[PDB]
Amino acid sequence: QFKPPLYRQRYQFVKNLVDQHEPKKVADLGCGDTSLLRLLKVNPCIELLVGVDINEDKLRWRGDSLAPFLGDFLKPRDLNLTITLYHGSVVERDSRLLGFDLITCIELIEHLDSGDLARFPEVVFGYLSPSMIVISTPNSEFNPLDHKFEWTRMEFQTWALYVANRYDYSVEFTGVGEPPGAENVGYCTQIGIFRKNQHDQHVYKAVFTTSYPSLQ
Ligand SMILES: Nc1ncnc2c1ncn2[C@@H]1O[C@H](CSCC[C@H](N)C(=O)O)[C@@H](O)[C@H]1O
Repeated sequence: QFKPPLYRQRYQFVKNLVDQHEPKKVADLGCGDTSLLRLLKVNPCIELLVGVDINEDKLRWRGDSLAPFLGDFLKPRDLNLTITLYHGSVVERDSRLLGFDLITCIELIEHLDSGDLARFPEVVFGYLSPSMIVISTPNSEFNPLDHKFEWTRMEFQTWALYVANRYDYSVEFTGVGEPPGAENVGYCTQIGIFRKNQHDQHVYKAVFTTSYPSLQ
């Protein structure tokens, strides 16, 4: 139904933001397969790539291939690249994720229960407070044409507009997935791109960390 798969369109949407803004530190919350990290590491602008996920099993053996290879030594990077996979939750605050340039929450909020969803903005926007946060979730108005909830365009936009004003951000709405008769349904995936206008807290469990060789 979608020429390139919808999950890949979501990944390419974030890659395009990365290409346009060149963030140095990037964290993907709910990274799952690590498929997004693998796409974003293509870009040489990133100096720190990070992944977080509650599911430790989903991260098993997926770190190994993110480490440098013999090619990366022979033809080296300009600056260091550190990659780190963490076993943790977005609801818990971890100081190693402060000062990031971009945080991505792709198809994650729908997996948060009411209680967890009430704490998510207090952490990602409130505590971490990166320069840019991207949250994507499905549009329930596309369904006629496990998730704890299925929000419409208004429901999401109203939650988003309250958060944007609370934690001092500006939110823009877009998406991926053409309808294509009946164009009024909107995109398949709703996207909100938020743009911003010292105790140690190590909660997460770093499952894998690697660093690349470099030379300027
Ligand atoms: N509280 C939480 N903290 C961190 N990760 C969470 C979480 N609740 C759910 N997740 C993770 O979020 C993911 C949802 S699906 C992963 C989506 C992925 N970015 C993609 O577009 O393919 C799962 O990997 C799940 O384990």
